[PDB]
Amino acid sequence: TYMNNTEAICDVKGFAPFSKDNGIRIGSRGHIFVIREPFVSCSPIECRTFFLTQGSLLNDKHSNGTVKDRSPFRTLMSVKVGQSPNVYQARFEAVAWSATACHDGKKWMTVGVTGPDSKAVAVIHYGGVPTDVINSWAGDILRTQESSCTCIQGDCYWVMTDGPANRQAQYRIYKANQGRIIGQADISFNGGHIEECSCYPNDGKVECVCRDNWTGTNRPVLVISPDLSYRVGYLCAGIPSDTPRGEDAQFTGSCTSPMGNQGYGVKGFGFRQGTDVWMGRTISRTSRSGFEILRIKNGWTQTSKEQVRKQVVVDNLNWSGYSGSFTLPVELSGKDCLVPCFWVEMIRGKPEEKTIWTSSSSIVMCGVDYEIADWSWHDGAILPFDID
Amino acid sequence: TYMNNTEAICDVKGFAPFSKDNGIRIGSRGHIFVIREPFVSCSPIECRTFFLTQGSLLNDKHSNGTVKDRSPFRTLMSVKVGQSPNVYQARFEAVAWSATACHDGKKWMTVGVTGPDSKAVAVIHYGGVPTDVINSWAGDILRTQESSCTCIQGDCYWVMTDGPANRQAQYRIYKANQGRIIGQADISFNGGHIEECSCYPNDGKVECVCRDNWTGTNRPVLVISPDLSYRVGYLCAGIPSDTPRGEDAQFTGSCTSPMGNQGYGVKGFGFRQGTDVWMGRTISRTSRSGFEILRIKNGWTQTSKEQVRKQVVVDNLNWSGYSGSFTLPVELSGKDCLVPCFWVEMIRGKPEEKTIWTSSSSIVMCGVDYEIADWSWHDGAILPFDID
Amino acid sequence: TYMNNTEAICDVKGFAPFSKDNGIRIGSRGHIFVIREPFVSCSPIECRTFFLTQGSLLNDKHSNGTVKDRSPFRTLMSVKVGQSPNVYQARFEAVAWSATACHDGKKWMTVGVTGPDSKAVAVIHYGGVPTDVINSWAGDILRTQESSCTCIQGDCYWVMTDGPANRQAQYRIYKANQGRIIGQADISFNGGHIEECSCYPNDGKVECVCRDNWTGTNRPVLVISPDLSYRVGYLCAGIPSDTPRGEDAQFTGSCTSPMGNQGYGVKGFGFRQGTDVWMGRTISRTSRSGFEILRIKNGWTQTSKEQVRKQVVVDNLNWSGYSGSFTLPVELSGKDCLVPCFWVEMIRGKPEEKTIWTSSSSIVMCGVDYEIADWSWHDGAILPFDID
Amino acid sequence: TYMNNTEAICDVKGFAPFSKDNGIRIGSRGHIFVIREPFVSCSPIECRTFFLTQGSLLNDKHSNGTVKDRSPFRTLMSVKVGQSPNVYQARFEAVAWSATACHDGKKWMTVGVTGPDSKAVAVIHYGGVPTDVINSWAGDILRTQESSCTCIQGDCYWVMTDGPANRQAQYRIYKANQGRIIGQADISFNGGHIEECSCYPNDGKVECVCRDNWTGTNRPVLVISPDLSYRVGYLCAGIPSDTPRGEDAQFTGSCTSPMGNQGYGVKGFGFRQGTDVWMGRTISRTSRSGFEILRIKNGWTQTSKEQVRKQVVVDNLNWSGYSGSFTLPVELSGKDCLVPCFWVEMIRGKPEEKTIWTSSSSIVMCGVDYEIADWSWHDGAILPFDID
Ligand SMILES: CCC(CC)O[C@@H]1CC(C(=O)O)=C[C@H](n2cc(C(C)(C)O)nn2)[C@H]1NC(C)=O
Ligand SMILES: CCC(CC)O[C@@H]1CC(C(=O)O)=C[C@H](n2cc(C(C)(C)O)nn2)[C@H]1NC(C)=O
Ligand SMILES: CCC(CC)O[C@@H]1CC(C(=O)O)=C[C@H](n2cc(C(C)(C)O)nn2)[C@H]1NC(C)=O
Ligand SMILES: CCC(CC)O[C@@H]1CC(C(=O)O)=C[C@H](n2cc(C(C)(C)O)nn2)[C@H]1NC(C)=O
Ligand SMILES: [Ca+2]
Ligand SMILES: [Ca+2]
Ligand SMILES: [Ca+2]
Ligand SMILES: [Ca+2]
Repeated sequence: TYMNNTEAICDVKGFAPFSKDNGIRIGSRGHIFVIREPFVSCSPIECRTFFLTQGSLLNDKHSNGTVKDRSPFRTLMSVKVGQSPNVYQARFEAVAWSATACHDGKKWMTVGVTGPDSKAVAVIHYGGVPTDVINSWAGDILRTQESSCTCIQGDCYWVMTDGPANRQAQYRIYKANQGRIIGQADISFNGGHIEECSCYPNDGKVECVCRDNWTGTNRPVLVISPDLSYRVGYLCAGIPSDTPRGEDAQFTGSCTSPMGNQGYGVKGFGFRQGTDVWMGRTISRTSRSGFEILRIKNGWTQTSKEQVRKQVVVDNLNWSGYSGSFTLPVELSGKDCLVPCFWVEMIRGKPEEKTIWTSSSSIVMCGVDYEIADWSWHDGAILPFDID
Repeated sequence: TYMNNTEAICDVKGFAPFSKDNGIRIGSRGHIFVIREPFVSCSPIECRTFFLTQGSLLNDKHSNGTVKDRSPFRTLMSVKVGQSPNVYQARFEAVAWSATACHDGKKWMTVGVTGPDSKAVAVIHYGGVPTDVINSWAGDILRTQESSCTCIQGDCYWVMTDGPANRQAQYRIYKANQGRIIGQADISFNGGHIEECSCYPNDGKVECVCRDNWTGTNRPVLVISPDLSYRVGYLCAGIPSDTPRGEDAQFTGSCTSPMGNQGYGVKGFGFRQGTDVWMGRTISRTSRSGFEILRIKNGWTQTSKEQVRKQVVVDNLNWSGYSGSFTLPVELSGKDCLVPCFWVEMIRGKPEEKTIWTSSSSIVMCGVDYEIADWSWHDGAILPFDID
Repeated sequence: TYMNNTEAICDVKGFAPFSKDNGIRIGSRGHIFVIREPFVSCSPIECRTFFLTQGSLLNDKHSNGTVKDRSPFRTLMSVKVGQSPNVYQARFEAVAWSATACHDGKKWMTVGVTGPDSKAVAVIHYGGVPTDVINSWAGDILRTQESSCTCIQGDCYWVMTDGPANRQAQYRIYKANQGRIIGQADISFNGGHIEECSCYPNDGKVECVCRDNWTGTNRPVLVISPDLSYRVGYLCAGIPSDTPRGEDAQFTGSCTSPMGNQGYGVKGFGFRQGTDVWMGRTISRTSRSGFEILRIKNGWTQTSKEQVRKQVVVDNLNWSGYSGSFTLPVELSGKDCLVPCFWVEMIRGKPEEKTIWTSSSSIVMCGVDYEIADWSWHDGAILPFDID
Repeated sequence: TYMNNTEAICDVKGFAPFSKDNGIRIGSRGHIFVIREPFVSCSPIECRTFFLTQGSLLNDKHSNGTVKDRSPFRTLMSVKVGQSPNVYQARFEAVAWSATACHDGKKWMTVGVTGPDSKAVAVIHYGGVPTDVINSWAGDILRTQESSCTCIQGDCYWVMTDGPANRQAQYRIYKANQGRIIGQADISFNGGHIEECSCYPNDGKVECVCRDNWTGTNRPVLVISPDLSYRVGYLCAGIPSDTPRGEDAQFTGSCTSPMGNQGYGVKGFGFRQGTDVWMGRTISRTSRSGFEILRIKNGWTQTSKEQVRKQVVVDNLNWSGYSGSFTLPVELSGKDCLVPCFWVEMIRGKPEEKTIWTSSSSIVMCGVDYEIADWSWHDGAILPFDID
C-alpha cells in the first residue's frame, strides 16, 4: 500500500535527537566507508542513512582523497539511521556521485547519478533493480538533491540541476511511479540559482529548500503540486540562511530574488510552520563550523526577522556541513501529521584539518512539541588518524 | 497484540545461565564497542542486550576513557543476548548517556537521555522513531534505570531521577502507550534516595528494586499499580544488599527507612518470592568484586535474616558491577508465570586495573525450579591490551 | 507444525560435498572464533553449524590455549552451514563446554552444559530462552553428544553421560517437548562405555553411534523408541570404527561387547542401510589424520567384513578429528526419506602442530544415489600464524 | 510460485550501470574474499553476486595464489549485487571450483563442481541442501558456465563441458525441477568448441553465448527449447567477439563454424535483439584490457558488420576480464519483457601486475531504452597492497 504523505507538517517547538553514528570514531579501528553527503529518508517501517562512497575505508591508503570526487568508484549505499556506514551493514543502492533516495510505501526508489560530466547519466532503481534513466540535458554536471526525495500517494518527486555552479544553470522537476518516470518540468527561475534541495511533504505539495551558489546568501524555495505546476523564489525571511553569508542586520531579504552579494553556498534546509519558518544554518557565517536552527515568525510569507526560538545543536567550536530534510511516516510516529526531522553532516579532515582524507559523521534531530536545550552533539574523532 | 505480563513471578530455587558474550575477550582482535551499563529486556520473540557507547572500540585510542562519561558521543545500541556489542551486529536505539528499553508485544519503546546536565532531555523512541520527550524538571542530571523497563498490557512504566546523587533528589514515575506519554507521578519518599531501579512485572503491578546513593546500604523498593498509585520504602530484609555496605550482623534492616550509615551504592536487583526475596549483591562488601545471590525468607515483608539459599555466580577473585532485572514472556518460556532472569556486569580496566579504558562484559541468569551450583562465570580478558 | 522425521534413512551409494568454511584460512586476517567440536543440524528451512567458543579469536593472545578447555568462557554459538564461525555472523545459543542442538519444526532446542565438573548443569534453551535444566546426577563431568540431537514428531531425544571417561560411567536418555523435559531413562549397559553419540532418525526410532573410551576400538550402538525403551550394544561389524584401533584382520567384532583392547576413542558416526552400515573412521589407526567411509555389508546385523564401497574425503596426509551425524528434512530435500549427511572436524595446531592454539574447520557431506570420487577436502591454513 | 521467464528480451539502446562493489579497494583494510569468476543472477526479489573462493582474504598470506586454482578450498558463495564478497555478508552456496546458480521463483538452485579432474563431481543444491549430482562423464575437468543459469517455468537449464580445453571436448545440456535432474542432452557440435556459456531467456527458449578455446575468435551459440532440442553454431556476425582475436576487417564471420585461426578465449556474452546482436568484448584484441559493447545489425542471423551503436564501459587503459548474461524478472522491473543485464569482471594482480594474488571486482550494467555515454567504471585499487 502506498504511503499517503498528504498531511501537514507538525508544528514543533523544538528538535530532540534521533541518532549519532560516530563512524569516524568507530572507524579508527573499524571498517567504515569514507563517505560524503549522508542523508535520511524513512520508509513506513524504518529510516535509513544514505551516503556516497569511493569504495575506500577509514585509515586506508585508499582514503588518500587525492582520489577525486566525481569518480567512477563512487557508489550510493545505505545503512540504518544511527548505524555507521560500515562494510558489513551496508546495502548497495547505486553507482553515484550524486543522489537522492525515497520510499513510497512499497519499495525504495533510488536515483544515483554517474558518468562523465559532459554526458552524465542518472539511473532510477526501484526495488533494487534499475527501472528508468534520465540523461544529461545541458551537458554540465548532471546532479540532484543529496537529500531525501518525496513520494506522495505513490508518486515520487525530485529536483535536478544541469548547468554551471557559479553562473546561471538549468533546473528541473521529475516525477515517478514505481521507478518509471511519468512526468517532468523545467524551472523558469531566471537570475536565480537552485542547488541541492532539501524537500518535504506539506499539505499535498512538495516544498523544497535549496542552495544558491551564484549570488544568494539567502535560500531559494520551490513549491510543487503533483501536476508539476510550481511557484518558486526565495525564503522571504530577512535572515540569511546560506553560508557564506553576512550579518543579519546588513541583510534585508526577499521572497523573490537573491540577496547578499556573496557567492558559494552550502546545503541547507528549512521547514514551513504555517507562516513561520524553521531555518537552519551554521554558526560561523564564513565557515561551516557550528550549527543552529531558528524559528522566524512569518518568515515563510514575509521578509521577517523575528526569531521565535534559537536552538543550538553543533557548537561553533566544532565542524559541521550539509543539512537536509525529511519526514516521519504516520505509520511510524503515530501522529496525524508529518514530523519534521533533519540531519547535519559534520566534516572532518581535508580541507580544514591536517589529514589526507575527507569523511563525515552525522546527528539526526526530529520535531517535538517541547523546547529542547542547546548542547553540542559533535563528531568526536581525534585527528589525524594513524594513516596520516 | 500486546504482551500481557499480568501473571506472577515464578517461584524459583535457582538460576541457570542464559548467556555470556566475552566481548572484551573477543575485542582483543575484534570490533567491539567499549560499553558501560548493559542490560537485558525481552520481546515475545527474543531477548536483546542494550548498552551505551562512546562510539569507540576496544584497543582504539578512542577508548582512552579520558573522553568523559556524560558525553555527546554517547549512544544507546542493542544486540541479541549473548552476542557481543560489536559494530556489525548492533542496532541503533538512541543518543543516550542513560537509558531504559522495553518491548510491549508490538514495538520497542526506548528512552535514552541526553543533553547538558542542567537541562537534559529524554527522548522516547518507539518503532525506531522518536515519539515523545521528557525534559529536566529539576536541572540536575536527568536519568533513568539503566535496566529494563516494564510494559503491562501495552502500557510501559519506568522510573526517573532528577536531582543530586548524594543529597536528597527527586524521583518520578512515567507511563506510556505506543511511545506517547500518557501519565506521570511524583515520588514523595523523603530522606530516602532512589537510583537505577531494577524492576519487573508481578501480579499486575510493577516492582522495582533500586539504589540508595545517599545514606542506605539497604535497598529502596517501589510498588507500582497501573494508575500510578504507589507504595515505596525499603526491602525489609535484615541483609544489606547495596555496596558499599557493612556486616550482615551489624545490620538490622528496615522496611521503611535507609539503614547502614554508608554512602554510595551500586546498581542491584531483587526478586519477590511471595514473601521471600531473591536478593543479589557483590561478595566484597566494599568493592564490586564477586557476585552472589541469596533467597531470604520472608525478606520482602519482614526484617528477616533467614538465608534459604546462597548461590554464587561471580567469585570474589573476579570483578563485577551493576545488575538488573527482567522477565521472560509467556510467549517464550511456555510457562504460566513470568520467569525471573537477571544480568551482571563485569567491569574491567579503569579505575581498578592498569589500563586506559573502561568496558564491561556480562553473564545472564534466569529462574529455574532446581538448585544450581556455585561456579564463576567471569569476564576473562587478559589485561592490559595492546593499546595500553 | 512439527517436523515429522518418521521416515527411513535413504539408501545411498555415496556422499557429495555440502560445505567447507575455511575459517582457519579466513581467520588469518578475519575475525573467527577459535572453536572446537562443530556439528550440523538442520531445520525445515536451513542447516546451521554449531560449535563451542572460548570467546577468543584466531591470531589473538586469547587463543593461547593455555586457557583451559572446560572453562566458563565457553559458549555455544551457531552459524549457517558453510559460513565460518565469525563474530559478525554468529548467533548465541548457550554457555557450554559440551552441547547438543536440534530443531523440531518450530524452534531450536539447545542443550549446553556448564558449571563445575562436580555439579555441572545442563540448560535447555528453546526459542532462545532457557526452558529447563538437568543437573549432574553422578558428579563426574556431565556431558552430551557434541553432535545433532533428534526430534521426531515434536519430541526431542538425546544422550548424556555422567561418570568417568576411562572406567565405567553412567549413561542416560532424555526426552523433551518444547524445551520442557517430559521423560528420562537410564542405560543398563554394563562393562560398556558410551560417549559422544552421533544419532539420527530411522523408521520412527533414534539410532545413535557412539564412542568407547574405555576398552573398545569398536563402537557402541543405541536404538531408541519414543517410549524410551532401548536396545544397546555394539556395531556388529568386524571392522574397527574407533580410533585408536588395530588392524581390521586382528579384529573379530561383536554386536554386544567391546572389542580391541585399546583405550581412548574419537567421536565417530555410522549410518544403517537396512542391514548394511555406512561407517566412518580416520585413515590412520593411531592418529586422527585422514578420513574415510566404508559401506560394510550386513554390518549392522552381523559381524561382517564385507566392504561394499570405500570413499575417501580426507587424506592421510592431512589432519582430521571428530565426526557426527544428521538428516535432511523432507521439507528441504524433497525426498520420501531422510538423507544421511555428516560432518568431519579437521583439527589444526596443538597438540600436533607448532602453535599455541587449537581450532578446527569442517567439511560436510550428504547422501547421494551415485558413487562419489575420492578426493581430499582438507583444512588449508598454513601454520603457524603470526600470533605464534 | 514459479517465475515465468517466457517473455522476450527487451530491445535496448543502451546500458545504464547497476552496481560496483570496489572490493579490492575495500579489501585494502577490510575482510574481502579473494575471488574469481563473479556473476549475477536475480530472484523475483533481489539480485545476488556469486563468486568462487579459496577461503582466503585480501592482504593475507593465504592469498599467495601459489595456492592453486582447481583446489579443495574452493567454494561458491554469494552476496547481494553491489556488496563486496566479504566474510560477514556472505552466504554459503557450494564447494566449487566451477559453478552456475539460478533461481526459479521459489528457491535457489546452485550447481558447484568439485573433486579431482579425473572424476569431478557436480552437486545440485536447492534451498541450500544438496538435491542431486552429476558425475564426470569423460574424465577431463568437469565444468559449467561461471554465469547465471536459466529457469523457465520452474525448469532450470544449463550447460556443462567435459573434455579438453584446447582440442575437441564434449558438451551437454541439463534440466532440473526443484534441484532434481529431469533431463539431459548431448551436443553434437563437431570441430566446434563450447566453453563458459552466457545464457538467458528469450521467447520461451534459452539462448547461450559461449567461448571457443580451440580455434575460434568468434563465439559459439546455442538455442535451447525446453524439450532439449537444440540448434547450435556460431554468432553469425562478422565481428570477432572473443579474445584473443584479430582485426574486424581480417574477419569474415560464420553462422556455423569457427573463424579466426587463434586459440584461447575469454568468457563473453551476447544478446539477441530480434535479428541484431548486442555483443560485448574487450577493447584490446590480445589482452583482457578494456571493455566495450556493440550492437551489430542483423548480426544474429547474418554475417553482418553493421555497428549500430558502440558503448564503452571499461577503458583500454584498465584491466577487465570475464563477462556474462542474466535477466531481470518481470516481478522486479515491471516490464512486459526481460531486461538484458550483464556483468564484467576486472582482474587485478597476477599474472599482469607485480603482486602475489589474483582477485577481481565487477560492474553491472542493464538494458535501458536510451543511449548511455561512454565512461570508465574500472576497479580502482592501487597495487601492490601491503601484503606484497
Ligand atoms: C554546488 C552544487 C555542486 C555543483 C557541481 O557542487 C557540490 C558542492 C559541494 C560543496 O562542497 O559545496 C560538494 C559536492 N560534492 C559532491 C561530491 C562527490 C564526492 C562527487 O559526491 N563532492 N562534492 C558538489 N556536488 C558534486 C560535485 O556533484
Ligand atoms: C548514582 C546515579 C548516577 C547519578 C549521576 O551516577 C551513576 C553512578 C555510576 C557508578 O559508577 O556507580 C555510573 C553511572 N554512569 C553512567 C555513565 C555513562 C558513561 C554516562 O553512561 N557513567 N557512569 C552514573 N550515571 C550517570 C553518570 O548518568
Ligand atoms: C571422552 C568424552 C569426554 C569426557 C570428559 O572427553 C572429551 C574428549 C575429547 C577428545 O579430545 O577426545 C574432547 C572433548 N573436549 C571438549 C572440550 C571443550 C573445550 C571443553 O569443549 N575439550 N575437549 C572432551 N569433552 C569434554 C572435556 O567435555
Ligand atoms: C577454458 C575453460 C576452462 C577449462 C579448464 O578454463 C578456464 C579458463 C580460465 C581462463 O583464465 O580463461 C579460467 C578458469 N578458472 C577457473 C578457475 C578456478 C580458480 C578453478 O575457479 N581458475 N581459472 C578456467 N576454469 C577452470 C580451470 O575450471
Ligand atoms: Ca550562497
Ligand atoms: Ca548505598
Ligand atoms: Ca575406543
Ligand atoms: Ca577463442
